[PDB]
Amino acid sequence: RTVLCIDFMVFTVRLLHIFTVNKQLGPKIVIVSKMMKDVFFFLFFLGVWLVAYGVATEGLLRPRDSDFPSILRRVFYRPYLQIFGQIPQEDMDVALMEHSNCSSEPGFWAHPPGAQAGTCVSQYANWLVVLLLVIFLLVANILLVNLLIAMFSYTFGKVQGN
Amino acid sequence: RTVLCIDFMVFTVRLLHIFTVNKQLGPKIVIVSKMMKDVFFFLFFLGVWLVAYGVATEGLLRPRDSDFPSILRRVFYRPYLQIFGQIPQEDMDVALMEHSNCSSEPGFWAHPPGAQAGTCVSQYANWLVVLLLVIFLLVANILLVNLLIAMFSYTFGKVQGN
Repeated sequence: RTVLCIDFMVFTVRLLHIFTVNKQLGPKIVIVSKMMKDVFFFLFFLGVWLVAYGVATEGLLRPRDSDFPSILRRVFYRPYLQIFGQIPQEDMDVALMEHSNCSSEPGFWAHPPGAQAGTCVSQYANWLVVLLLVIFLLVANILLVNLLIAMFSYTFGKVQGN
Repeated sequence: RTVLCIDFMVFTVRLLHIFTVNKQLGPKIVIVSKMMKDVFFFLFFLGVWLVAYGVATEGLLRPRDSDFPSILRRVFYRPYLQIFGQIPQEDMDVALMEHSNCSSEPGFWAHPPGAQAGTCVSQYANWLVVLLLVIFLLVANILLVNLLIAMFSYTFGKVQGN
């Protein structure tokens, strides 16, 4: 079943190959393949920034459910969804959490209500976590996206006639 | 009543036709009609991608409320709203659901809290569902939208003087 599901996609994306003959869609379908270098540059920059920000935030929060899939999720998947308006403030800001003694280690700890956000996080430098969120939003949602728009415009104008 | 409601819209969009005489709005109203080819290319690409992604995700999740309107909703309408920041993670990620035996078929199943998300979904390859969501967001929210922006800029610059 799983294989066939993916197989369906591979069939559907062949419709484009069918419509290259069309006099209106085809000249645009052939330009779409010229944007892959810009897409790859965007992916490289976004991956570097995601690694840096996610590892820094995971180190600052110190969740007590440090399973490997959970670490990968909170390092890559959760910051990735913030580019699309999914910002779980209650899972990163201790001012929005309930302060309680959830661990025997010294310090102050809070309980985030998220299911995969760790059962207990540290309150030490949470202002730095908030500042990192602000900088991440600025760099990713504003700078990288508009830069990719500019690169797409330049490439489209360059490769139209060819 | 229903007809008249739609009728109201058909009247209101005639205000533009009234203001073509104006020396400021008119030259832009006549350029707006030149972007329909770009809009149609965007719609074609988005429709192909929506069909592929929605059918793949519906096949992977295997909801137990497989009514035809529900299938159409979860295949077209729900992925469409994710382009505008409406991402129901709790209805697609089994890590955010409650694991329970909601079906007699062999395997593991989870209960999504959504009202039209199916009463029971499969846990088999949910990582593939999450990866498909990531790829869908990348392709639709980032690539198609910025490509349409580039095409609009090119067309506007080309048809301004004419």
